[PDB]
Amino acid sequence: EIDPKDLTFLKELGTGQFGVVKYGKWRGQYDVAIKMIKEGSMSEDEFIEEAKVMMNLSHEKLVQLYGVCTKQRPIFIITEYMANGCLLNYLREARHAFQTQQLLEMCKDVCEAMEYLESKQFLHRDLAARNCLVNDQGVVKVSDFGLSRYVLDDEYTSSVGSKFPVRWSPPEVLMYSKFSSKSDIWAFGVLMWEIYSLGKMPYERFTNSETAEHIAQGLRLYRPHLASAAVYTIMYSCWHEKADERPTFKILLSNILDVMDEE
Ligand SMILES: CNC(=O)Nc1cc(-c2cccc(-n3cnc4cc(C(C)(C)C)ccc4c3=O)c2C)cn(C)c1=O
Repeated sequence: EIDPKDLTFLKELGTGQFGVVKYGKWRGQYDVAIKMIKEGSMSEDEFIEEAKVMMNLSHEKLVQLYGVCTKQRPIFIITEYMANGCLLNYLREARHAFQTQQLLEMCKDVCEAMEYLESKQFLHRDLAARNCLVNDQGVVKVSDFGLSRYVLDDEYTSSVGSKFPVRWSPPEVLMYSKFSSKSDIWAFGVLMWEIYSLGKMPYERFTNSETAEHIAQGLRLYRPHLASAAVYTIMYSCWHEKADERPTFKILLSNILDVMDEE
C-alpha cells in the first residue's frame, strides 16, 4: 500500500480499459505510471485481494508493480514507468528501421516474461503487442497480465463483444471459453506475427467474425516477409488446432535462442 502523499502527477499517458493513466514521481525520485481506476470499470474488491498475489510476481521482463492506493476512490495502481510506450505503436514507427535480430529480441523479452508467468501458473489472457511496453533501453515488458479478470465492461469480457481480443484467441476460447496456458501460447504466436509484421493488425483484411471462421477451418496467419522459415515455424507451432500439441513457453524460449544462434 503506497501513501498517495508520496505521489505527484506530472503528465497524462493516455487512457486504457480502467480509465486515465498518468506519469509521475514516487517519493520525489522514482518515475512511475499511475492508473487512476475509473468508477464502475473494475471489480475493485476482488482486485484488491489479488493485488497481494500480484505483488509477488517479479521478473525483469514483466512491468513491475510498485504498489496500490486503496484507502480512497478512485484507487491507484502504481507501476514501473516505460518511456517508449506500447509495443504496437513502437513497431509501427518506420524510423526505428529495425533489424530482424532486434525483432527476435523483442519476442525473446516477451517469451521470458511468459515463461515466468507459466512457471507461476498465472495466465495473462490478453497477451498482444498493445499490452506490452518498451522502456528507454528498448527492452519489451509484458503489461496488465491477469487484470482482464476484473474488467466490468461486457463488450470486453464477452467472446462476441466489440473489445474482446478475438484475433489473439485460439478456437477453443472463442467456441467454448476454454482458457488455459495454451491460450496464452496461441496469443504469443500472434504477438510474434505482430512484431515481424511491424505492427499490422492480424488478419488485416478480415473482420473478427471472419477471423474466428478462418481459424476454425485450420487456416492461419501467413508468414511475414521479415520472418525466416525458422521464425515462422516457431509462431506457427503456437497455433496447433490441438491445444495439447502447442509448445510451452520454456520450449518456445529454447526455440527462439536456437534461432538467434543460427541466424
Ligand atoms: C510514453 N510511455 C508510456 O505511455 N508508458 C506507459 C503507458 C501505460 C499505459 C497508458 C495508457 C493505457 C494503458 N493501458 C493499456 N491497456 C490496458 C489493458 C488492460 C486490460 C485489462 C484490458 C488488459 C487494462 C489496463 C490497460 C491500460 O492501463 C497503459 C498500460 C502504462 N505504463 C506503465 C507506461 O509506462
